[PDB]
Amino acid sequence: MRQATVYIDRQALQYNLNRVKQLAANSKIVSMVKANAYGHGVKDCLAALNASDAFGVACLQEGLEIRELGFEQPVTLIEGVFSEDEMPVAIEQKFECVIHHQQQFEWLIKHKQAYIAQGLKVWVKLNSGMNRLGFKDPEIIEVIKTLKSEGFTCVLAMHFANADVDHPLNEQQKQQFLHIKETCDPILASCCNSAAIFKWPELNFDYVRPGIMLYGASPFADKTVHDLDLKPVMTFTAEIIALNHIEAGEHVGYGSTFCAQQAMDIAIVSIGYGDGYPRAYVKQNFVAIDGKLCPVVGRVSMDMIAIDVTNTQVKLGTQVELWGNHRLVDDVAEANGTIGYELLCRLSSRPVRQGT
Amino acid sequence: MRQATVYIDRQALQYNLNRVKQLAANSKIVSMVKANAYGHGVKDCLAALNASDAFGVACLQEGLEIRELGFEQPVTLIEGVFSEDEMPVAIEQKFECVIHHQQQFEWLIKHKQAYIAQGLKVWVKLNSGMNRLGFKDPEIIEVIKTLKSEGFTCVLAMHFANADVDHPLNEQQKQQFLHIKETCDPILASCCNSAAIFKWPELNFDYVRPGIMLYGASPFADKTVHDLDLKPVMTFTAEIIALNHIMDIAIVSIGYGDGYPRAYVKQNFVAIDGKLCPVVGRVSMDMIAIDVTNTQVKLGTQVELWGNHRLVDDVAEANGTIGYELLCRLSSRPVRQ
Repeated sequence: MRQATVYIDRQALQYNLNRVKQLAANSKIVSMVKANAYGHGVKDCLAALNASDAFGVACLQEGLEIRELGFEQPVTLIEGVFSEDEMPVAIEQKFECVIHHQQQFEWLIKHKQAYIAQGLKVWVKLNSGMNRLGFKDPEIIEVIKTLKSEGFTCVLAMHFANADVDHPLNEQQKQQFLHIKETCDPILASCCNSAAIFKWPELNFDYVRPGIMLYGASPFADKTVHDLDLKPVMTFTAEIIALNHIEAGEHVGYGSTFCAQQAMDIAIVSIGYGDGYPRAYVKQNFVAIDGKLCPVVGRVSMDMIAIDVTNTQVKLGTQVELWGNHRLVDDVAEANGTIGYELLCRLSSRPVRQGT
Repeated sequence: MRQATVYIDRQALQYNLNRVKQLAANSKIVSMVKANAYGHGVKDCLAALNASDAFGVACLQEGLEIRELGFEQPVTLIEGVFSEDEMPVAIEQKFECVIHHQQQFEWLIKHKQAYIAQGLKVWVKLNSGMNRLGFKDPEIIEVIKTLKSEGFTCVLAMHFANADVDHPLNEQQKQQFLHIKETCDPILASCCNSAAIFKWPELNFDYVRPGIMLYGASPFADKTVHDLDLKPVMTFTAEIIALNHIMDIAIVSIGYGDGYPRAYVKQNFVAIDGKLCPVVGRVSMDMIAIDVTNTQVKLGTQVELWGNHRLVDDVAEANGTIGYELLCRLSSRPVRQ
């Protein structure tokens, strides 16, 4: 059979979760497992992340998947509910809801007795500048005041727009968050994503929300996972399916975008964009084979790529790493003009998934 | 429930398959349905493409899926088999194999009695300068003349590297192909992909192999599906989940976690009720933002990410790639209607 495989290392997941604990020692952890655990597979990741205090998801359906798999941890719906009829289900399954706008506020008050009797906190989202989701200052203060007076236990929640770099909007957001915290204390609070866990332990408060770092990929353009002491969780592999010796001046692939400047050995590998390996590169990309790095040559097709193996001993069937511990997913991303998060999330169903 | 939806228009599939019949009037059609029908879902495309003479796939698993869905059309494994132990299954399921290198030729000869007795053609792939898979000239002639001698029925097969453009390697590939066919005649022949179907009817021969055109996306960077008279098959949608007055901004329930592409080289757009609206700021994992200043919307309004009104090739061009890739790299999260 064609070999295209996605391996998920459970020990690395445990290790990176433990890194969160080391960096945010006095906070509960909301492990962000949305988008099928950032493409790593919930079935394969939840057990490894079972020491989490909570799991964070993008929608009710992701939360129902967690429950169906047998997991009883608190789950936070990080965008809240999209329709009122989700409220009874959320309450029954013990899913705490983010609220970010008036509509959800009205639905929550409507279901307040059952929601409160289930012991569920409400996460009240601040828009401090991103202008995506949330209540603005000062409206958020009245919302919180009202929820408290209605009998709710609240969590003040914000997300940083640019925690991954040095940016002036980070200070505007920190100060907006502390103003609201001060104004609404006593209150639980949560604002650290992976980047903020590394940079701002003073903002840990009661709950941190790591995502990308759990998966052993970097929240920072200028730091490797080795710099951060994280372990890559996913290895994405395929195999050599053809070998070809070509002469100077011969082209390779669709588009004939690559011309051989000397004679060379080419291997064809059984992966392409139909597996979720990215097509369009803005700098040279490499794969990892036999302890070496080999350049990807010419265009990536739906089902196949070509690599220059002139300098590397290979055979038919030789295993080729597209990313993992030897070719880092964030280096592949950078060559593709994007970020690791996206590569991890846009794999197709064609590769076989294997837990390790 | 969060709304993110993939719709597949069966009538559009049928229309486009008919465009193939119009442009390649006398050939059998191998509909290319690799990669889960270029992302469209084999369950929802094989029926619509049932009039296809054959289906083409990337691997044995994809062909097994076709049979599991109840389809008995001939299937061509377009890269052949990857391990020898695939051969008894290919034979049993009546999958024709490409052979492109010596290893596969050896495994085929080893299973000749059963393969021939099953009535299965062998598609012998020529490498004429694309430099991906294939036997070279003159080595391919030997392979073919041996297979004929063993009683196999052959198809001479080739793929164009640059059929989408004007390019001299197209002529080199053509002339090599014709030379090999002449030497090995009479012989069944196949070389046209979507671009080739549009451009070179003289090279249709016995089997044409439409892929992208079936789905109503363009094989040509410089031509729209309207120019080509193809109907978009996939509509990809989500809904407005929040509205903010800053401009009026709508937040939409799609992101790169759904397969909506993140990184753009120029301004992208969505369509709402047929009207283009700009995407603003960055695409996150679960959400995008759109400028609705000129456009009357509500919470819950359905937003077209691509389909008939925002063309997938336009989105792809803004993302620095081609439609094929976008169709292929959707996540499991959106509901397939």
